[PDB]
Amino acid sequence: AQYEDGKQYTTLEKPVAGAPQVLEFFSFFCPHCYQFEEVLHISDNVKKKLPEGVKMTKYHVNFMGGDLGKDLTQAWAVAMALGVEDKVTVPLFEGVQKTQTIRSASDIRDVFINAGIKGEEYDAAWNSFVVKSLVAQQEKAAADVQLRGVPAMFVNGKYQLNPQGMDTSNMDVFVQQYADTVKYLSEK
Ligand SMILES: COc1cccc(Oc2ccc3c(CC(=O)O)coc3c2)c1
Repeated sequence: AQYEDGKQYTTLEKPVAGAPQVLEFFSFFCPHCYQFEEVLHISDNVKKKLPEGVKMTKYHVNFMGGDLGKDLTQAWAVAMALGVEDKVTVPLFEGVQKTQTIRSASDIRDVFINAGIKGEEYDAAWNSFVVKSLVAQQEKAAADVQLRGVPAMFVNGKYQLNPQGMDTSNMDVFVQQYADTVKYLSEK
C-alpha cells in the first residue's frame, strides 16, 4: 500500500478517547520545530489540505528548556487565550533560538509587548485561571500520548505522523507528503 502503518505514520497502542482531530506539539526550544514553523510552514500547509473549518490544535510542551520551557508553555496558553499566536510565534522562536534574547519570563513578556499586547492585558491573562486551565490542557494532551519528543502530530488520537519515513532532499516535496499524509489519516 502507498500509505502503511509503520511507514508514514504509526498507530498508538492506546488510542486517546476524545482527542483533537489534528493535534500538533512543539517547543520553542526545539530546533526541528523552528524549521517546521519558519522554513517548512508545516501547520499552514496541513491546514490548506484539510476541509475548511476543520479544527487544528497546536500545544507547547514542558520537557525542553527546564524552567523557561514551562514559562513558554504558560505564555503559549496566554497566546491561545488572547488569539495572538500568529503575532508571537516567530519572535518567540527567534528570541529563543536565533538571537537568544529570551532568558527569563520577563523577556517572554517583552515579545508580547513588542507585538502590541498591552501589559495589563498580558499580565491579567498570565495570572488567570483560564490560562491555568489551558496549561493543564496542553499538559494532559501530551501526557495522553506519553509524549517524549517534538515536533509531533497526532490525528484523531489514533495515528502519529512519522516524518523520518519521508525524503528530505527537497523541502517542498517533504511538506506536501506530510500534509497529504495528515489528509489521508484524517479520512481514515
Ligand atoms: C530544514 O528542516 C527540515 C526540512 C525537511 C526535512 C527535515 O527532516 C526532518 C524534520 C523533522 C524531524 C524529526 C522530528 C524529531 O524527532 O525531532 C525527526 O527526524 C526529522 C527529520 C528537516
